[PDB]
Amino acid sequence: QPFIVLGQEEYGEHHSSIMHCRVDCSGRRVASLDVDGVIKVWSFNPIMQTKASSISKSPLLSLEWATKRDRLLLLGSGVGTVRLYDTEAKKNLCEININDNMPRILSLACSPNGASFVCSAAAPSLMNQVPGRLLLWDTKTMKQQLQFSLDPEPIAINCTAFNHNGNLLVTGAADGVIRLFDMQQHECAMSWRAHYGEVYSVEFSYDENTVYSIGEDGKFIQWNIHKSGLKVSEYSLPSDATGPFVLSGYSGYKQVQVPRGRLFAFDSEGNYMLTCSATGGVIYKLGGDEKVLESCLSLGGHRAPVVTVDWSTAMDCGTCLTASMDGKIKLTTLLAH
Ligand SMILES: CN1C(=O)[C@H](c2c(-c3ccc(Cl)cc3)[nH]c3c2c(=O)[nH]c(=O)n3C)c2ccccc21
Repeated sequence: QPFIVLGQEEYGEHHSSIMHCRVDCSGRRVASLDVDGVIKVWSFNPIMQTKASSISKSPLLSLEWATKRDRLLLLGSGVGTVRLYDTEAKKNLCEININDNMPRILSLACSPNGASFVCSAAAPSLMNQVPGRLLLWDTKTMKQQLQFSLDPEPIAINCTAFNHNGNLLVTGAADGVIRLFDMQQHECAMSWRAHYGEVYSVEFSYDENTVYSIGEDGKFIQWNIHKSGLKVSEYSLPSDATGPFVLSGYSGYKQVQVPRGRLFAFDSEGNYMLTCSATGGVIYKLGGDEKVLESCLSLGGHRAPVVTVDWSTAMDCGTCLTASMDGKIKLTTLLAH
Protein backbone atom coordinates (compact mmCIF):
# COMPACT_ATOMS: atom_id res chain seq x y z
CA GLN A 1 0.00 0.00 0.00
CA PRO A 2 2.02 2.97 -1.36
CA PHE A 3 -1.41 4.58 -1.95
CA ILE A 4 -4.79 4.61 -0.23
CA VAL A 5 -7.70 4.71 -2.70
CA LEU A 6 -10.11 7.40 -1.41
CA GLY A 7 -12.67 6.70 -4.14
CA GLN A 8 -13.55 5.81 -7.74
CA GLU A 9 -16.05 7.80 -9.84
CA GLU A 10 -17.39 7.38 -13.38
CA TYR A 11 -17.72 10.14 -15.94
CA GLY A 12 -20.07 8.69 -18.54
CA GLU A 13 -21.13 11.68 -20.70
CA HIS A 14 -19.25 10.37 -23.77
CA HIS A 15 -21.09 7.77 -25.86
CA SER A 16 -18.10 6.76 -28.02
CA SER A 17 -14.61 5.38 -27.45
CA ILE A 18 -12.27 7.89 -25.77
CA MET A 19 -9.32 9.33 -27.71
CA HIS A 20 -7.71 11.67 -25.12
CA CYS A 21 -8.35 12.75 -21.53
CA ARG A 22 -5.97 15.20 -19.90
CA VAL A 23 -6.08 17.18 -16.67
CA ASP A 24 -5.36 20.90 -16.95
CA CYS A 25 -2.29 22.48 -15.36
CA SER A 26 -4.24 23.56 -12.25
CA GLY A 27 -5.25 19.91 -11.73
CA ARG A 28 -8.94 20.91 -11.33
CA ARG A 29 -10.34 20.31 -14.88
CA VAL A 30 -10.49 17.57 -17.52
CA ALA A 31 -10.66 17.89 -21.28
CA SER A 32 -11.78 14.67 -22.97
CA LEU A 33 -12.28 13.81 -26.64
CA ASP A 34 -13.92 10.76 -28.22
CA VAL A 35 -13.77 9.29 -31.72
CA ASP A 36 -17.02 11.06 -32.75
CA GLY A 37 -15.31 14.42 -32.19
CA VAL A 38 -17.18 15.23 -28.95
CA ILE A 39 -14.97 17.48 -26.76
CA LYS A 40 -16.05 17.76 -23.11
CA VAL A 41 -14.60 19.94 -20.36
CA TRP A 42 -15.49 19.01 -16.79
CA SER A 43 -14.57 19.34 -13.12
CA PHE A 44 -14.62 16.47 -10.63
CA ASN A 45 -13.91 18.01 -7.20
CA PRO A 46 -16.03 17.71 -5.20
CA ILE A 47 -18.35 16.19 -7.82
CA MET A 48 -18.42 15.83 -11.58
CA GLN A 49 -20.01 18.56 -13.62
CA THR A 50 -19.60 19.46 -17.28
CA LYS A 51 -18.39 23.00 -18.02
CA ALA A 52 -18.65 22.69 -21.82
CA SER A 53 -19.70 20.33 -24.60
CA SER A 54 -19.14 20.69 -28.34
CA ILE A 55 -19.22 18.38 -31.34
CA SER A 56 -16.45 19.16 -33.82
CA LYS A 57 -17.45 19.24 -37.49
CA SER A 58 -13.76 18.66 -38.25
CA PRO A 59 -12.18 15.37 -37.05
CA LEU A 60 -9.96 16.04 -34.00
CA LEU A 61 -6.77 14.10 -33.29
CA SER A 62 -4.99 15.87 -30.44
CA LEU A 63 -5.49 18.12 -27.46
CA GLU A 64 -3.19 20.00 -25.07
CA TRP A 65 -3.77 22.33 -22.14
CA ALA A 66 -1.94 25.66 -21.94
CA THR A 67 0.54 25.99 -19.07
CA LYS A 68 0.13 29.62 -17.90
CA ARG A 69 -3.32 30.61 -19.17
CA ASP A 70 -4.64 27.38 -17.80
CA ARG A 71 -8.17 27.99 -19.13
CA LEU A 72 -6.92 27.75 -22.74
CA LEU A 73 -6.98 24.45 -24.69
CA LEU A 74 -5.28 23.65 -28.02
CA LEU A 75 -7.08 21.23 -30.36
CA GLY A 76 -5.37 19.65 -33.36
CA SER A 77 -7.47 18.61 -36.34
CA GLY A 78 -7.22 16.04 -39.10
CA VAL A 79 -7.73 18.90 -41.60
CA GLY A 80 -4.45 20.73 -40.93
CA THR A 81 -5.75 23.19 -38.28
CA VAL A 82 -4.94 24.13 -34.69
CA ARG A 83 -7.84 25.72 -32.79
CA LEU A 84 -7.44 27.69 -29.57
CA TYR A 85 -10.46 27.20 -27.28
CA ASP A 86 -11.29 29.25 -24.16
CA THR A 87 -12.97 26.84 -21.72
CA GLU A 88 -14.00 29.63 -19.30
CA ALA A 89 -15.73 31.62 -22.08
CA LYS A 90 -16.80 28.54 -24.11
CA LYS A 91 -15.69 29.84 -27.55
CA ASN A 92 -12.92 29.51 -30.15
CA LEU A 93 -10.30 32.29 -30.02
CA CYS A 94 -8.80 31.40 -33.41
CA GLU A 95 -8.12 28.57 -35.86
CA ILE A 96 -4.89 28.41 -37.89
CA ASN A 97 -4.15 26.42 -41.04
CA ILE A 98 -0.86 24.73 -41.64
CA ASN A 99 -0.24 23.41 -45.18
CA ASP A 100 -2.71 20.75 -46.37
CA ASN A 101 0.04 18.37 -47.54
CA MET A 102 0.04 17.16 -43.92
CA PRO A 103 -3.40 17.46 -42.29
CA ARG A 104 -2.96 15.16 -39.28
CA ILE A 105 -2.08 17.09 -36.13
CA LEU A 106 -1.08 14.03 -34.11
CA SER A 107 0.64 15.73 -31.13
CA LEU A 108 0.64 19.07 -29.27
CA ALA A 109 2.92 20.17 -26.45
CA CYS A 110 2.94 23.49 -24.61
CA SER A 111 6.20 24.83 -23.20
CA PRO A 112 6.23 25.20 -19.37
CA ASN A 113 6.92 28.95 -19.52
CA GLY A 114 3.82 29.50 -21.64
CA ALA A 115 5.50 31.30 -24.58
CA SER A 116 5.50 28.49 -27.16
CA PHE A 117 4.00 25.18 -28.31
CA VAL A 118 4.93 22.47 -30.82
CA CYS A 119 2.72 20.32 -32.99
CA SER A 120 3.38 17.40 -35.26
CA ALA A 121 1.64 17.40 -38.63
CA ALA A 122 1.55 14.22 -40.68
CA ALA A 123 0.55 13.10 -44.16
CA PRO A 124 -2.56 10.88 -44.51
CA SER A 125 -2.29 7.29 -43.34
CA LEU A 126 -1.88 4.80 -46.23
CA MET A 127 1.11 2.06 -42.28
CA ASN A 128 1.73 5.30 -40.39
CA GLN A 129 5.24 5.30 -41.96
CA VAL A 130 4.36 8.47 -43.85
CA PRO A 131 6.05 11.91 -44.03
CA GLY A 132 5.49 14.32 -41.17
CA ARG A 133 6.76 17.61 -39.81
CA LEU A 134 7.39 19.20 -36.42
CA LEU A 135 6.38 22.86 -35.97
CA LEU A 136 7.32 25.45 -33.32
CA TRP A 137 4.80 28.20 -32.60
CA ASP A 138 4.50 31.40 -30.60
CA THR A 139 1.45 31.13 -28.29
CA LYS A 140 0.84 34.86 -27.96
CA THR A 141 0.60 35.51 -31.72
CA MET A 142 -0.48 31.94 -32.55
CA LYS A 143 2.02 32.16 -35.44
CA GLN A 144 4.40 29.45 -36.65
CA GLN A 145 8.08 30.31 -36.07
CA LEU A 146 10.01 27.47 -37.47
CA GLN A 147 10.02 23.83 -38.40
CA PHE A 148 12.59 21.21 -37.33
CA SER A 149 14.21 19.04 -39.97
CA LEU A 150 13.84 15.30 -39.25
CA ASP A 151 16.69 12.95 -40.18
CA PRO A 152 16.92 10.75 -42.09
CA GLU A 153 13.56 11.75 -43.58
CA PRO A 154 10.24 13.47 -42.77
CA ILE A 155 8.24 11.14 -40.55
CA ALA A 156 5.00 11.21 -38.60
CA ILE A 157 5.62 12.11 -34.96
CA ASN A 158 3.17 10.50 -32.55
CA CYS A 159 4.19 11.93 -29.20
CA THR A 160 5.93 14.95 -27.65
CA ALA A 161 7.00 16.00 -24.15
CA PHE A 162 8.94 18.97 -22.75
CA ASN A 163 11.27 18.79 -19.77
CA HIS A 164 10.62 20.84 -16.63
CA ASN A 165 12.40 24.00 -17.85
CA GLY A 166 11.30 23.57 -21.50
CA ASN A 167 14.85 23.65 -22.91
CA LEU A 168 14.46 19.99 -24.06
CA LEU A 169 11.73 18.32 -26.12
CA VAL A 170 11.57 14.55 -26.55
CA THR A 171 9.60 13.02 -29.45
CA GLY A 172 8.62 9.56 -30.65
CA ALA A 173 7.84 8.78 -34.27
CA ALA A 174 6.27 6.16 -36.52
CA ASP A 175 9.70 4.97 -37.71
CA GLY A 176 10.41 3.83 -34.13
CA VAL A 177 12.98 6.61 -33.53
CA ILE A 178 13.16 8.98 -30.57
CA ARG A 179 14.49 12.46 -31.30
CA LEU A 180 15.46 14.82 -28.50
CA PHE A 181 15.52 18.49 -29.44
CA ASP A 182 17.45 21.34 -27.89
CA MET A 183 14.81 24.07 -27.84
CA GLN A 184 17.36 26.90 -27.41
CA GLN A 185 19.56 25.98 -30.40
CA HIS A 186 16.53 24.51 -32.20
CA GLU A 187 18.44 21.39 -33.26
CA CYS A 188 18.32 17.63 -32.73
CA ALA A 189 20.66 16.97 -29.80
CA MET A 190 20.19 13.21 -29.84
CA SER A 191 18.29 10.45 -31.63
CA TRP A 192 18.22 6.66 -31.57
CA ARG A 193 16.11 3.68 -32.66
CA ALA A 194 13.85 3.06 -29.66
CA HIS A 195 11.29 0.45 -30.82
CA TYR A 196 10.48 -2.06 -33.55
CA GLY A 197 7.44 -0.25 -34.91
CA GLU A 198 5.96 3.05 -33.76
CA VAL A 199 6.69 4.96 -30.59
CA TYR A 200 3.43 5.81 -28.82
CA SER A 201 4.41 7.78 -25.69
CA VAL A 202 7.52 9.50 -24.30
CA GLU A 203 8.33 11.32 -21.06
CA PHE A 204 11.27 12.67 -19.04
CA SER A 205 11.97 11.04 -15.70
CA TYR A 206 11.55 13.38 -12.73
CA ASP A 207 15.33 13.74 -12.39
CA GLU A 208 15.70 14.08 -16.20
CA ASN A 209 18.60 11.64 -16.42
CA THR A 210 16.38 9.29 -18.43
CA VAL A 211 13.48 9.25 -20.80
CA TYR A 212 10.74 6.66 -20.85
CA SER A 213 9.13 5.29 -23.98
CA ILE A 214 6.46 2.75 -24.90
CA GLY A 215 5.92 1.43 -28.42
CA GLU A 216 4.27 -1.00 -30.80
CA ASP A 217 6.64 -3.86 -29.87
CA GLY A 218 4.91 -3.88 -26.45
CA LYS A 219 8.05 -2.61 -24.65
CA PHE A 220 8.51 -0.06 -21.91
CA ILE A 221 12.07 1.20 -22.01
CA GLN A 222 14.13 3.65 -20.03
CA TRP A 223 16.95 5.41 -21.86
CA ASN A 224 20.08 7.15 -20.67
CA ILE A 225 19.68 10.76 -21.84
CA HIS A 226 23.47 11.26 -21.52
CA LYS A 227 24.34 8.42 -23.97
CA SER A 228 22.35 7.91 -27.16
CA GLY A 229 20.40 4.61 -27.25
CA LEU A 230 21.99 3.21 -24.08
CA LYS A 231 19.17 1.40 -22.32
CA VAL A 232 18.84 1.67 -18.56
CA SER A 233 16.04 -0.87 -18.27
CA GLU A 234 13.56 -2.66 -20.53
CA TYR A 235 10.31 -4.56 -19.91
CA SER A 236 7.75 -6.36 -22.01
CA LEU A 237 4.44 -4.99 -20.76
CA PRO A 238 1.31 -7.17 -21.13
CA SER A 239 0.01 -6.80 -24.66
CA ASP A 240 -3.16 -5.03 -23.39
CA ALA A 241 -0.89 -2.13 -22.34
CA THR A 242 -0.25 -1.22 -26.02
CA GLY A 243 -3.13 -2.84 -27.91
CA PRO A 244 -4.27 -2.79 -30.57
CA PHE A 245 -7.38 -2.39 -28.41
CA VAL A 246 -10.36 -4.49 -29.54
CA LEU A 247 -14.01 -4.48 -28.50
CA SER A 248 -15.93 -7.42 -30.04
CA GLY A 249 -19.62 -8.34 -29.84
CA TYR A 250 -20.40 -11.79 -31.25
CA SER A 251 -21.72 -10.30 -34.49
CA GLY A 252 -18.56 -10.64 -36.54
CA TYR A 253 -18.35 -6.95 -35.61
CA LYS A 254 -15.47 -5.33 -33.71
CA GLN A 255 -14.07 -1.89 -32.96
CA VAL A 256 -10.29 -1.51 -33.11
CA GLN A 257 -8.25 1.40 -31.67
CA VAL A 258 -4.52 1.84 -32.18
CA PRO A 259 -2.76 3.97 -29.52
CA ARG A 260 -3.29 7.69 -30.04
CA GLY A 261 -3.46 9.18 -26.53
CA ARG A 262 -1.03 8.81 -23.62
CA LEU A 263 -0.37 5.15 -22.75
CA PHE A 264 1.41 6.00 -19.48
CA ALA A 265 1.34 8.69 -16.78
CA PHE A 266 3.16 9.28 -13.48
CA ASP A 267 2.84 10.55 -9.90
CA SER A 268 4.18 13.96 -8.89
CA GLU A 269 7.70 12.66 -8.19
CA GLY A 270 7.90 10.00 -10.91
CA ASN A 271 8.13 7.00 -8.56
CA TYR A 272 5.04 5.29 -9.99
CA MET A 273 3.61 4.71 -13.46
CA LEU A 274 -0.01 4.14 -14.54
CA THR A 275 -0.66 2.00 -17.65
CA CYS A 276 -3.61 0.61 -19.63
CA SER A 277 -5.19 -2.82 -19.29
CA ALA A 278 -8.31 -4.66 -20.47
CA THR A 279 -9.91 -4.14 -17.10
CA GLY A 280 -8.53 -0.84 -15.76
CA GLY A 281 -5.39 1.13 -14.84
CA VAL A 282 -2.34 -0.85 -13.70
CA ILE A 283 0.37 0.89 -11.66
CA TYR A 284 4.03 -0.08 -11.37
CA LYS A 285 6.77 1.13 -9.06
CA LEU A 286 9.65 2.67 -11.03
CA GLY A 287 13.28 2.50 -9.95
CA GLY A 288 14.75 -0.92 -9.31
CA ASP A 289 15.86 -3.75 -11.55
CA GLU A 290 13.56 -6.63 -10.74
CA LYS A 291 13.76 -8.88 -13.81
CA VAL A 292 9.95 -8.83 -14.05
CA LEU A 293 8.54 -5.47 -12.90
CA GLU A 294 5.38 -6.39 -10.97
CA SER A 295 2.05 -4.60 -10.60
CA CYS A 296 1.75 -2.91 -7.20
CA LEU A 297 -1.80 -1.55 -7.67
CA SER A 298 -4.70 -2.41 -10.00
CA LEU A 299 -7.39 0.31 -10.16
CA GLY A 300 -10.01 -1.93 -11.86
CA GLY A 301 -13.54 -0.81 -12.75
CA HIS A 302 -13.64 -1.13 -16.57
CA ARG A 303 -15.86 -3.52 -18.57
CA ALA A 304 -14.16 -2.49 -21.84
CA PRO A 305 -10.46 -1.93 -22.80
CA VAL A 306 -8.66 1.08 -21.37
CA VAL A 307 -6.99 3.00 -24.20
CA THR A 308 -5.46 6.08 -22.52
CA VAL A 309 -4.74 7.32 -18.98
CA ASP A 310 -3.67 10.38 -17.00
CA TRP A 311 -2.38 11.22 -13.51
CA SER A 312 -2.17 14.62 -11.84
CA THR A 313 -1.46 15.85 -8.31
CA ALA A 314 -3.24 18.85 -6.73
CA MET A 315 -3.96 19.76 -3.12
CA ASP A 316 -1.52 16.91 -2.40
CA CYS A 317 -3.95 14.44 -3.91
CA GLY A 318 -3.50 12.12 -6.84
CA THR A 319 -6.20 11.82 -9.51
CA CYS A 320 -5.94 8.99 -12.04
CA LEU A 321 -7.99 8.94 -15.23
CA THR A 322 -8.70 5.68 -17.03
CA ALA A 323 -10.66 5.81 -20.31
CA SER A 324 -12.11 2.82 -22.18
CA MET A 325 -13.66 1.91 -25.53
CA ASP A 326 -17.24 2.18 -24.26
CA GLY A 327 -16.79 5.92 -23.60
CA LYS A 328 -16.43 5.57 -19.81
CA ILE A 329 -13.78 7.51 -17.87
CA LYS A 330 -12.93 6.33 -14.36
CA LEU A 331 -11.53 8.93 -11.99
CA THR A 332 -9.65 7.26 -9.12
CA THR A 333 -8.51 9.37 -6.15
CA LEU A 334 -5.17 8.32 -4.64
CA LEU A 335 -3.53 9.50 -1.43
CA ALA A 336 0.19 8.82 -0.88
CA HIS A 337 0.49 6.88 2.42
C1 LIG B 1 -7.39 36.17 -26.00
N1 LIG B 1 -6.21 35.40 -26.37
C2 LIG B 1 -5.37 34.81 -25.46
O1 LIG B 1 -5.50 34.87 -24.25
C3 LIG B 1 -4.22 34.16 -26.23
C4 LIG B 1 -2.87 34.57 -25.68
C5 LIG B 1 -1.90 33.66 -25.34
C6 LIG B 1 -1.86 32.19 -25.43
C7 LIG B 1 -2.24 31.53 -26.59
C8 LIG B 1 -2.16 30.16 -26.69
C9 LIG B 1 -1.70 29.44 -25.61
CL1 LIG B 1 -1.55 27.72 -25.73
C10 LIG B 1 -1.32 30.07 -24.45
C11 LIG B 1 -1.40 31.45 -24.36
N2 LIG B 1 -0.84 34.33 -24.79
C12 LIG B 1 -1.13 35.65 -24.77
C13 LIG B 1 -2.38 35.86 -25.32
C14 LIG B 1 -2.90 37.19 -25.46
O2 LIG B 1 -3.99 37.50 -25.96
N3 LIG B 1 -2.05 38.17 -24.98
C15 LIG B 1 -0.80 37.99 -24.42
O3 LIG B 1 -0.12 38.94 -24.08
N4 LIG B 1 -0.35 36.67 -24.30
C16 LIG B 1 0.93 36.40 -23.63
C17 LIG B 1 -4.55 34.51 -27.66
C18 LIG B 1 -3.86 34.28 -28.84
C19 LIG B 1 -4.37 34.75 -30.04
C20 LIG B 1 -5.57 35.45 -30.06
C21 LIG B 1 -6.27 35.69 -28.88
C22 LIG B 1 -5.75 35.22 -27.68
